[PDB]
Amino acid sequence: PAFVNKLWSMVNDKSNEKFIHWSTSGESIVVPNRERFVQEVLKKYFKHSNFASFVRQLNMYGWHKVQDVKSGSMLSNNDSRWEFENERHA
Amino acid sequence: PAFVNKLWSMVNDKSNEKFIHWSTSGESIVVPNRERFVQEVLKKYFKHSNFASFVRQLNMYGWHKVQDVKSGSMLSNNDSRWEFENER
Repeated sequence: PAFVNKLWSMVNDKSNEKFIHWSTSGESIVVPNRERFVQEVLKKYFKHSNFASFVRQLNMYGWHKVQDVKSGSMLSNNDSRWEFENERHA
Repeated sequence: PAFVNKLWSMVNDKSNEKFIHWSTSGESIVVPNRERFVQEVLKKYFKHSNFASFVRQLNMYGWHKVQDVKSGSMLSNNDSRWEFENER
């Protein structure tokens, strides 16, 4: 698939480090800030695509959003931070 | 507002993938088959409603049908395939 070569050309090019990168721990792909990623990287590789479109593709290739961790007494989660894990590597 | 929540609860739920989904290429909402969408998904999320009614609501919230692409020597268009784009 063309998607695949594009995903990797994106994630494994360290120049995109501040917007999407392999997590430090675990085996996952982290997007620290959804909006900034969409603005700065997504369109560079997937012209005229949006976040939901991107995520639907990731899903077709086995990548799924990691279960929310609820923090502190507010049980908060930064909705703009997304982490994706592959079903073949739990 | 009630419409909007139903709209997204429908489009962004993976289980509805065969009947309605974000476009692979582009930033649009695709209904590959109108009739199957109406029978299987629409009449589940929007009881007592219909396609036309749904489209008019989409239109009021900024979503419009994407221009028809005429294909091949027959200048054909699949009338049951609908794709909607937001005016932005």
